[PDB]
Parts: sequence; C-alpha cells; structure tokens
Amino acid sequence: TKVKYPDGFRSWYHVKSMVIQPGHPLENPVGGIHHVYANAEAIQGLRGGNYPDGAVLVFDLFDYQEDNHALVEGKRKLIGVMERDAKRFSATGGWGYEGFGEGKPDKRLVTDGGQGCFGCHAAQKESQYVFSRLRD
Amino acid sequence: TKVKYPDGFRSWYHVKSMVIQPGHPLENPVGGIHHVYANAEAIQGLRGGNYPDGAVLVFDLFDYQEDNHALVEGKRKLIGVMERDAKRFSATGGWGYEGFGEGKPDKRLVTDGGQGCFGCHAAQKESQYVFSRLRD
Ligand code: HEC
Ligand code: HEC
Ligand SMILES: [Zn+2]
Ligand SMILES: [Zn+2]
Repeated sequence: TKVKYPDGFRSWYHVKSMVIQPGHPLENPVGGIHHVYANAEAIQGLRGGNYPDGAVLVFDLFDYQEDNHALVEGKRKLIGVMERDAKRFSATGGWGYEGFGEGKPDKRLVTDGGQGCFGCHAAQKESQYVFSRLRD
Repeated sequence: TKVKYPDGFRSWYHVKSMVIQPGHPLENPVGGIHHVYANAEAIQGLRGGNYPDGAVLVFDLFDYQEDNHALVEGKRKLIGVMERDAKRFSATGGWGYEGFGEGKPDKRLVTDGGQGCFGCHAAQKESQYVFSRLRD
C-alpha cells in the first residue's frame, strides 16, 4: 500500500503548467514552476471518464531563477504522485498520495498515509479529487 | 515548401518550459509561458543523435494571468514550428520555420520563407539550429 515510483513519467502527456511565486500560501513546499503529467489511464479521467485503476498523475516541481524578468527552470525540487487504486487506496478516496524529493525513488515525502494530501484534494470530490483540467 | 501544421503536438514529449515577463528584451513578441514539444524524430536529435527528416519542434506560447503569487496559463497566443527537411528547407539550414496565430492551422504568420527565424537560430549552428536542451 505504497505508491509506486512513476518510472518514465517525463514521456507522458503534459496536462498543464503553473508558476507558484514566493508569498503564495503554498510556497512551502510547492513554490516554483510545476508541470502536470498524466499516463494514458489518467487521460481517460481528465477527458470526463471514470479514472481507472492504474491512472497516475504527476506534479513535477522545478525551482526557477529570475534572470532579467525571464523565469528559467533550475533543478527539480520534488514530484507529487497520485496513483489510482479504488480498493488499495480506499482510505484516501481511491487515490494513493506520495512525494519523491528531487523526483528520486528513494526520497519518499509522505509520512501520514496521505491524509493531509487527501484533506485538500477532497474539495474536488466532484472531479474525482483532481484539480488540473485538460486544456488544448 | 510549406511547414505542415503539427497535428497532435499536444500529445508529444514536453522538452522544457520558460516564462518571458514584461521587461525581458523578448516580451514582444514571445512574452508569456512557453512549452517546447518534440516528436519522436526530434527526440533523436535532442538526445545528441542527428535530426531525421520529419523531426518537428513546437514552441507553444500562452498568455498568463497574475493570480495571488501564481502565474496561471491563459489563452494560447501562437505556436512556432520547426520541421526538418534537409533538401526542401536547405535555404534555412534544413529546418522549415512557420508560426500559427493562436495555434490555428489557418493563421500562418511567416512571410519571408523563414529567413528572419533562421537569422536568430543560425547562432545555434553547432546544435543543429535548436536552442532547447533536453533536461530530466
Ligand atoms: C491544498 C492545500 C493541497 C494540498 C495539501 C495538496 N495539494 Fe495536490 N494540488 C493542489 C492543487 C490546487 C493542485 C492543482 C495544481 C495546478 O496546476 O492546477 C494540486 C495538484 C496535484 C497533482 C496534479 C493532479 C491534480 O489534482 O491536478 C498531484 C499529483 C498532487 N497535487 C499531489 C499532491 C500530494 C502528493 C499531496 C500531499 C503530499 C498534495 N498534492 C497536497 C492542492 C493541494
Ligand atoms: C532570436 C531573436 C529568435 C528568433 C528571431 C526566433 N527564435 Fe525561435 N527560439 C529562440 C530562443 C531563444 C528559443 C529557445 C526558448 C527556450 O525556452 O529555450 C527558441 C526556440 C524555438 C523553438 C523550439 C526549438 C528550439 O530551437 O529550442 C521553435 C520551434 C522556434 N523557436 C521557432 C521559431 C520560428 C518559427 C521563428 C520565426 C517566426 C523563430 N523561432 C524566431 C530565438 C529566436
Ligand atoms: Zn501577497
Ligand atoms: Zn520580474
């Protein structure tokens, strides 16, 4: 009942991006440029279907350097991961929530079984606990 | 001798992103959040192989809104497209250069055969006229 490290996520579908600048209430820990990725299964849910078991969403967070009013991607800070398994992750609404420091498989960040993650994502129950919207 | 509209580019590999804010020398005309995409053939070149004919790179440019210490993606402004054809695009170093306003196939922007585009990309002769670097 741990979330698998999503190997190959950088080859997945790019859903959307956002910049969280210093002073944002979530600057700790998700300040930076983030990119959301979806595997094939997660795309089914984003397009308006039911999220199938095996759907994975990744929140890929980079530091940035402000250089002459360009924001330039620096080092990866972390990834957030939501892995769909209605039975195995039933305590957190059928998604398993994990973080990996610097996107490294060995650097697990979640210590409360994802209850804190779930606590915020629960607001989105109506879109199956996912904030990000598919855009063209 | 025309660049094809890169149908389905949103499903391709996300190379990198950058934000160009007001005050940056390039605010006009590439102000905004941009995402670079690569088809399979372009990935061969980006990894340090050679670019096969049919390699396509897309510069996907979004307007953004300031939302409480977040920069949020707004409307697409345009796409830039580089299409690899060593013979057909020999006058511009084997890449065809085109722009599509709002990413619409019907709003082609380039009027000089891509000489203006090539004029800047020529600085990157040593990396086959591509600025973007593959990152993790
Ligand atoms: C509110 C206080 C949140 C907490 C705590 C957590 N997340 Fe979340 N997350 C939140 C928002 C508003 C967003 C959308 C970002 C965007 O660009 O629109 C996210 C996004 C994710 C995603 C991407 C999928 C999605 O739902 O859009 C993942 C994979 C994700 N978050 C994981 C995650 C984990 C692992 C958390 C606990 C460690 C966690 N988030 C907490 C809001 C909030
Ligand atoms: C210098 C004054 C430029 C001119 C004129 C044009 N482009 Fe360019 N381009 C430039 C930079 C600095 C970058 C890198 C952005 C980054 O995030 O690193 C780019 C990138 C592209 C790409 C992506 C592939 C790559 O080379 O990185 C494409 C597809 C592209 N540009 C297309 C393009 C076209 C069609 C132009 C004329 C309309 C054009 N560029 C002009 C710098 C400059
Ligand atoms: Zn403030
Ligand atoms: Zn600035």
